[PDB]
Amino acid sequence: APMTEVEQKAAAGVFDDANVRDRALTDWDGMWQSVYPYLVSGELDPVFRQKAKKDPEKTFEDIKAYYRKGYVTNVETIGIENGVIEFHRDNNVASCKYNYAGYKILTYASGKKGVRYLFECKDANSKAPKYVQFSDHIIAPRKSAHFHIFMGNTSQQALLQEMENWPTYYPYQLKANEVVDEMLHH
Ligand SMILES: [Zn+2]
Repeated sequence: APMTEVEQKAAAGVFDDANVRDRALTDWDGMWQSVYPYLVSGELDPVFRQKAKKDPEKTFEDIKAYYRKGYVTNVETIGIENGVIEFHRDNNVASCKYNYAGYKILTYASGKKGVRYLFECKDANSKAPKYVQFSDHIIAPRKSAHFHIFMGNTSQQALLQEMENWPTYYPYQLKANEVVDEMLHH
C-alpha cells in the first residue's frame, strides 16, 4: 500500500516518537544500486535544478555539491536477503550476517527528525562493516523504496554522529530516468 498521512509526514521529518517502531532487516531485502554514478554522469541534474528553482536562496551547484559529499562511495551495489548483507566495492566483495541492535531517533539542526535502524555484523574478522545503520524516512515496519546506509567499523555511537556522508541505494533494476522520477515526485 501507498503511504498514510502519518507516513508522509514522517517522511518529511515530522512525527511523534510514540509512533516509532522496531523494524527487521527484511524491510531492506533486495538488490540495490548506489545512485552516486548517476550524480557523476550528470543524470541527477534535473533533481537539483528543480530544488534550486523552488528556493531562491539555494544554487544548483551548491545543492549538487551537498549531494556529492552525501552520495560518494565505492560500494556500487548492495544485496540483502536472509539476515545477510553483501557489499560490492569495486572488485571487492564482503558479506556478513547482521544482528538487529535497535533504533535511534534523531533531531537535526533543521529541527526535522529521522530514525536510524542499527545493525551489527556477527564476525570480528569480516571485510564487511561491523556497524551499519539504515535511514529511509520510515519510522515503522514498511518495505523500503530506497535507503541511506551508514557503514563503519568503530562504534555505533560514532556512526550516529556522521551527517555529511550517507551512500544512497535505489532498487537495482531501476533506470536513471526512473530514479530521477522518484526523487522529483516524493
Ligand atoms: Zn532518501
